[PDB]
Amino acid sequence: SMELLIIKERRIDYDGSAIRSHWAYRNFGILGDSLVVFRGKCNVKVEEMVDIEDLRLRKEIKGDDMVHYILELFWHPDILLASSLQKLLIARLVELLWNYGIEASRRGDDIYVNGRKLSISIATVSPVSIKIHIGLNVKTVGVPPGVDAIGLEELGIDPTEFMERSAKALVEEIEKVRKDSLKVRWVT
Amino acid sequence: SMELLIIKERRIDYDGSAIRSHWAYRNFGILGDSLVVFRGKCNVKVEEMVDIEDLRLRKEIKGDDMVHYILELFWHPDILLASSLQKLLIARLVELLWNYGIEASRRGDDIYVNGRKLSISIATVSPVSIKIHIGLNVKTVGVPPGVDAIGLEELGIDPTEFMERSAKALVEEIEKVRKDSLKVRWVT
Amino acid sequence: SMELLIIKERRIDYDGSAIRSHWAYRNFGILGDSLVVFRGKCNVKVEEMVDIEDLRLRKEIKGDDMVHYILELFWHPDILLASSLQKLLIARLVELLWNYGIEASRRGDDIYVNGRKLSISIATVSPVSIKIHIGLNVKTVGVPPGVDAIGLEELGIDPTEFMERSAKALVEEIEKVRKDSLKVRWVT
Amino acid sequence: SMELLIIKERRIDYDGSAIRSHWAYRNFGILGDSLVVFRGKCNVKVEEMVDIEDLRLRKEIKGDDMVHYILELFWHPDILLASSLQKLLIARLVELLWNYGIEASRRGDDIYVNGRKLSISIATVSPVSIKIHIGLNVKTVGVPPGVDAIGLEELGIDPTEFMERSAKALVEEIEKVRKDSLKVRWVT
Amino acid sequence: MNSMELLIIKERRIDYDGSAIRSHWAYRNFGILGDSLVVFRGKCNVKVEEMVDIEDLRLRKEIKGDDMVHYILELFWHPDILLASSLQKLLIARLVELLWNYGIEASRRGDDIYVNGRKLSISIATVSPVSIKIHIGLNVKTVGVPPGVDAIGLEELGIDPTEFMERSAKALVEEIEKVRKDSLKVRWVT
Amino acid sequence: SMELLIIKERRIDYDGSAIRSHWAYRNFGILGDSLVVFRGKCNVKVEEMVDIEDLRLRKEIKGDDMVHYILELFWHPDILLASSLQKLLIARLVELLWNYGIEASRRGDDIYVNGRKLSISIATVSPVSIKIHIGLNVKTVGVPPGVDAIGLEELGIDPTEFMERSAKALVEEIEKVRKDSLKVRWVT
Repeated sequence: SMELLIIKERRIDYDGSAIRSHWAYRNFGILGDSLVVFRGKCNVKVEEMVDIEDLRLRKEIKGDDMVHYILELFWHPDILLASSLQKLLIARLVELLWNYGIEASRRGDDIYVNGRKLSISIATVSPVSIKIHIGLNVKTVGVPPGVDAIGLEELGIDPTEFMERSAKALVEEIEKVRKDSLKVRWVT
Repeated sequence: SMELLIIKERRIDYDGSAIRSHWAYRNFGILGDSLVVFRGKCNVKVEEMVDIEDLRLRKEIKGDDMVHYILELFWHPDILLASSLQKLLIARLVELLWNYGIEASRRGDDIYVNGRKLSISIATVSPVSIKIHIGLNVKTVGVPPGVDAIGLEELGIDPTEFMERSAKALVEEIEKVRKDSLKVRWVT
Repeated sequence: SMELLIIKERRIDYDGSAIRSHWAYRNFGILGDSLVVFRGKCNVKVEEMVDIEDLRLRKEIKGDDMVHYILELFWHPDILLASSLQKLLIARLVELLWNYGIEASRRGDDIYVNGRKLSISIATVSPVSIKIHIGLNVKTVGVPPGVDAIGLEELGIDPTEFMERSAKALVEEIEKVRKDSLKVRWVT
Repeated sequence: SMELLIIKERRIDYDGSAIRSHWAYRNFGILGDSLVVFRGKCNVKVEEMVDIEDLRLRKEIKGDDMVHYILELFWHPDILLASSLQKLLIARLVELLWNYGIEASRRGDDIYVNGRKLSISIATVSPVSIKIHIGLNVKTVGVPPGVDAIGLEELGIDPTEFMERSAKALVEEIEKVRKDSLKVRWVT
Repeated sequence: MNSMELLIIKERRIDYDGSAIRSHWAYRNFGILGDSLVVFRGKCNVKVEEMVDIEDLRLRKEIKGDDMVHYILELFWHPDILLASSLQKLLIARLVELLWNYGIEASRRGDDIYVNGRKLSISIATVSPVSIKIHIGLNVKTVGVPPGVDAIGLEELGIDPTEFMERSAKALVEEIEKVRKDSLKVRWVT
Repeated sequence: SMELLIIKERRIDYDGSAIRSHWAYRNFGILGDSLVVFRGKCNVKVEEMVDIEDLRLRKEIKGDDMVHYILELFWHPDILLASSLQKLLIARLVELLWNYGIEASRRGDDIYVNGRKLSISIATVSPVSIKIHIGLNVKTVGVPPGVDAIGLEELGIDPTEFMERSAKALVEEIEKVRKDSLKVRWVT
């Protein structure tokens, strides 16, 4: 259906390199649609930056302890599809945070808690797939000053436990999207 | 941008045909991507039912008073995009219900409040567009026995005022989905 | 992956209407990609004829005992993809027949043995999916005047056993098509 | 109609670069859908390998005398289409081999004889086209040990003459795929 | 890349009631497979159930004429409405350029051809689940045309229907083939 | 709608890199469909020539003073759409020149005035958009010997005023293309 790989023992960093096509397959032998969830540092390299806006105003994307979500879908490489899914997934996370008594807020693809930004994300396409990245702060250390952040520990949430519950939630989200797309007749 | 039309004074019943392509243009001359919001009865004619499951199970889809959202997007007619978009929109309505002091939750594409179903929705495509319907009960009368439904009236929400506030939230969501798809470069 | 349903307990006739979108989901509740193999009569109503040339030559498509394969794939509805896939499937059946000691040959999408035609097939699309039909003559009773047919019975092949073995071959063919499509990088 | 260029006498080596877009037009001015068939060495450069599986087990793809087929189709750049069309072509070559009295069988995209692999192949897409490469061993020298190989010479087949007959059969295959795709009406 | 099909019906007249806009029309009726352009002459009386322009339906317009040159184009390309619309206006533009070689000061307003403020044509572009379908119609006479908009025909311009049909058909086929050839000789860009 | 940016203040040279995707957005902050018209020199680097026939003929694309039109549309990346649109725009310019009392003619995508070439143009796609460039000669100085060339100056057309009028006509043409595509029903 969809491959879920949660790297639970070691750690892996994110330099924006994992956004490329076939990243999950080339590095994990995971074939087709897949969600790879890991935890590590965050120092996106300029040459791997997808947001053309972050570049024009050379913004810096940093973090030390962040939870990473790498999604690759071999669907029609439509930028509108990538954008829609990304915000649907962020919205699922925002709702999930409420199970922990946390009042999250969504501003497009960004998640906010008590006015502070908890996440980062990007959605785009390759010539053969949809790639999406979601990042949730665990600790606010290493994050570039300007806007202020917040993380999972300060919110009283165990990361490894959140990775299990949230990865499951996102997979369910995507599978429901696929199933619903197959039970409806086209209309004139 | 996107066209928005909220019908506040007249009532319009939904028998399922509003789901057809070019409905907004044929009926009101609204050209291109549009969202039409109105209120009226709901009794979907078997010949107009989109969910094939619902036909298989001979199910009824009726309500005496419901707020309706008919969306047409002239994007690539992909069923997966239609499906994604549909749930992101429902998710936005749920987040909007929190601003009203309501603990609503989402179960795929259905809206729930205290174990009772508040909505109905369907998403599909025509040969030239994406079409989405979202129905929200105002009253509980006329709604088919099976699930326990709840309406906006019992939740103490003025339909007219909600239609305005939710319509603006849904249009804002779609336009952001669009702008975001335009600010990212493709990846290898 | 894909669902396979071989109707073994009873006969089902083909009037061409099984070529329509969501046929398998509507009649058997099978969601998504699917192959439904069954046995019955064949009498295509001019109403349901897909080959435009046949409608021109006012030809008849009938047979009293035929093995039917109805394939539906919810992939991009591309007529070229439907046509390529159809002929690959026909080619697989021709190779399979040699495993039974039969010398079959292919002429595009038609199978021949002893210069006689054994099959009929059609590949088209709906607004939401690819649809393919393959019919193999079990007996040559009820077949039209014009050209010689030959059926499995005459070839000494058991329909039941062949339905089982060919259905698995086709499903495996389609699965490999899908797997290979996911292990290759795009090129410049 | 499609373009065919057979390079019999001059030898062209294959290092994997011929798989890129516009290769045929760019080098020989052959515009549009085309099949170029030549002979030469094979030594695929790891930076030019399309199959990611091989990059994983970092295999080697080489031989000293191989018949090469480079196909480019400016159809919708769909990986599923590239994959299916590929396998239909490999299948047509197998059917051709039977005409030479060869007991050839297919295993996905590979041709075997006596349990030995006679070929290599790959199918992928560029942002503007479909590209397929089929390689047949003429001789087994230079080939890397692991899986046992076999060549056209050992089969007692004249390379040049096979090149002429095989190229023709492949072009005919693609042309029927196209014509069949234009004679069918779409279905509901 | 290679070619396309053309058929000019010179032996008789065929009336356009809008149903020729349907997919596989040329193949169903004339056996012409694939991309094609069919040119004929006859009356124009579009049935409301065959009308494609939704705006014509809303305004309840009559699409009539007693003598018109019809062009029915079908292209089995990606059934994209934007492609259909672009291509349709490129062809009307070519027809405009062509009238100049006949000494006519004609102009273009979208997909409509005008001469001295008077409308000479009608046209529509759309898609079917499997193809692009385009219709172009040029008044031969302005008889039978519903009153309102000032119409002009080929006769009043001193152009021979038959000869124009032949030259314009060739002009449109060449236009399409250059559109195809140009798409094939360009590399994609990052 | 569509963003139009006419650069009147300074000049900008075209080396061919402006044809890249998101050029207008990275350089001017213009998001979405856009037309950027500017004036400058034409010196196209071989590593950025798009017309492969130009590479094969080793042609030079030089000019000292030229009016440049760089169009980017985030529509389906269909090379046939790119091609079609490009020649429709060139046809508009040719029509526009008539209102200047000039006897212009069109040869595919090239504009002619008395057997002399006034323009250069290319149409292609990126993995996410359609990119077109139109170039009109202001002065025939710097253009390589070969085809008798011609410019705006010699036609007595003020570049600045023409840039203003031509730009509005192109934008206008693109909108009608869009609008017309939205008011038509699909056909069976």
